[PDB]
Formats: sequence, structure tokens, C-alpha cells
Amino acid sequence: IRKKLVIVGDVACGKTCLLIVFSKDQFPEVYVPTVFENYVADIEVDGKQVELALWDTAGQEDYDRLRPLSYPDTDVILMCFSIDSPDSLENIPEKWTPEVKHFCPNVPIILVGNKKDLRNDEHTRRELAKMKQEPVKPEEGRDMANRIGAFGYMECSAKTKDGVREVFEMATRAALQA
Ligand SMILES: Nc1nc2c(ncn2[C@@H]2O[C@H](COP(=O)(O)OP(=O)(O)OP(O)(O)=S)[C@@H](O)[C@H]2O)c(=O)[nH]1
Ligand SMILES: [Mg+2]
Repeated sequence: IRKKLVIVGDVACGKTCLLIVFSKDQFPEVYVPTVFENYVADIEVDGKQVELALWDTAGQEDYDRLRPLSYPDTDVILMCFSIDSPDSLENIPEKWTPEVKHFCPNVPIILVGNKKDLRNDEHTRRELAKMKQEPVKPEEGRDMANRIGAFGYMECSAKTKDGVREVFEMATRAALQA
């Protein structure tokens, strides 16, 4: 069974690394902003065999016009944000929810907190202290997921691999049913 999925979220929130890890097992060395890209990977969930189309998108403003060209026949969407950056969570209902909600209504959305490893990182906590902030708490991410009627919230780390597999299984599970 074939299904298509699109990933979206702020700049450098880990969109790409996540998709590459899951389908190539390697963690990209050099960070290069994405214009657009396509990937494929297979997965078995609840006995079903599913081929997956992974459409990567850009989080940059400069590309707002072309990003909507990948939305056409989407089955499920992974709306991502970063745990070290509280603002990227704020921009969920601001920019991404409206954009997606327009182009792709009636399509399941999986809210995804990324860079789960940086929640404990000391360097991270110290830099955010200047800004009188702190990493995102699992609760607030779940609240945001409910607020926008997401199919489910999930967290993970593409660096350590913590929870990466569960993210896609939930996506596939949602792309089949509903
Ligand atoms: N600590 C940590 N760093 C990560 C993780 N995933 C990605 N990164 C790092 O964060 C930076 C952003 O990664 P990337 O996936 O390219 O962002 P993006 O959201 O796709 O960004 P764009 O293409 O919209 S500009 C990179 O330097 C990458 O190595 C993660 O799980 N943990
Ligand atoms: Mg990218």
C-alpha cells in the first residue's frame, strides 16, 4: 500500500535530519537549507506493508510560494518544532497551522517535538536562561497538539534515534485509517 507524507516546520528545526535518519540510517554531517526533496522508505505496521513518499520542504520565508506545490495529494502531515526553541512552538498556530489547514483540510496532523536530547543539555539551558526561557515541556507540546486538533503528539531525537521509529508508525497508522 502506497502513502504520501509531507513534513513542515520552522528553519533548522530538524525536519531533514529526521527524514534522512529514518530512511538511510545516517545522520547528515553538513546542514544545508532545503529548497525541496523527495525520499522513499518501507514500513510494516499492524501486518500491513506500506511504501512511503517522504516530501521534504523548506522552512524559509523565501520559499513560501513553492512549498504549496507539494501539498496536492498528501495522506498525512508531520508538523514539527524544536525543543530548544520555544518560539518554533509558538509559530505552530501562527504560521503552519493556517497554511496547512487551508491547502490540506481533512488530513491527519502529527505534532512532533524534535531535538529531545537538548532538553537535558547544559549548554542549551544556559543560553536560554539569558532570554529568561527554558526548553519546551512535554505537557505544553501536548496542549498545543490538542488545541489544533492533532491526531497525536510525539517527541524524539534524530541524533540519538530515541523515538524516531514510533513517529513514523503513528504516521502510517493515521494515513491508513481515518
Ligand atoms: N541536537 C540535535 N540536533 C539536531 C537534531 N536533528 C537535527 N539537528 C541539527 O539541527 C540543525 C538543523 O537540522 P535540519 O534537519 O537541517 O533542519 P530543518 O528543519 O530541515 O531546516 P530547513 O531545511 O527548513 S532550513 C542541524 O545542524 C542538525 O544537525 C536532533 O535530534 N538533535
Ligand atoms: Mg531541511
